[PDB]
Amino acid sequence: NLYFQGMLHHVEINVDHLEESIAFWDWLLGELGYEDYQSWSRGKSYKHGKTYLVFVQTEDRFQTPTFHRKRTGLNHLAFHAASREKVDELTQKLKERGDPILYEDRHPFAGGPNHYAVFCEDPNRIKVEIVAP
Amino acid sequence: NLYFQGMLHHVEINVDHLEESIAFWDWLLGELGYEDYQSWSRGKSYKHGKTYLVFVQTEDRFQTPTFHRKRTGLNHLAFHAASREKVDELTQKLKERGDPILYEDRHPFAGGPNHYAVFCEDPNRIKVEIVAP
Ligand SMILES: [Zn+2]
Ligand SMILES: [Zn+2]
Repeated sequence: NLYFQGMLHHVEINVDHLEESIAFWDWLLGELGYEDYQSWSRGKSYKHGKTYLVFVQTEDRFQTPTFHRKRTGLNHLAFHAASREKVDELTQKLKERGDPILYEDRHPFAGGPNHYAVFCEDPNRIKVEIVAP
Repeated sequence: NLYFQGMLHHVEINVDHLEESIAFWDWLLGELGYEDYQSWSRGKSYKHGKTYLVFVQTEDRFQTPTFHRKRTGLNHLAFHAASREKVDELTQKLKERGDPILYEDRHPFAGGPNHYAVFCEDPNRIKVEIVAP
């Protein structure tokens, strides 16, 4: 369908330590309703609607220099939540599992007074956001 | 709506030379049906459906080292096309405007015999894919 045209089909990201990354994403994408698509020795993909998220193991010869979200390339990914309650729930989960929570001083309005969201970090230091409608 | 839950809300990417990048994305996102959302001195965002794409100027002190899609972080973004014809059309456009076309030796099946797509590079060397249904 031409209706799908322009929608994002998939997004592929190289990760430093696959195992650790898969632990985080399985959890988050799990909490957000994604299902596993394909898993292999060097990666894993997840499905939601008509868009996939694919994570691959960074090759040895390319693990250095390490990823920095301030540099050219990816800064962050943001996802929709059904409600503020969901954002609150995720925030609490994050704290428990120890995933880094950003801008705690302004949470859940670090993005502005009319922007209700949690900002965190995946194991690669990639910034991740979940925003309430 | 809880129906939106888990969908990607937006994706933010730092770019090396904003002007050049905006030239490419305006064109591509233009060809894919996106509309401009917000433009400022250091960036620009585009809208399609319920998801936005945001491009920001990489800070001076962070332009080095340059982006490499093989390293940890973003490798590529892929988008849906309505048809093979659209993919062919985009390929021809790419060649004309001189944007780099990848895996020309296998095009439009560089991704496999049952994967019809064009792979190219944005001005940052970020890999970009448009895939036929
Ligand atoms: Zn954001
Ligand atoms: Zn792809």
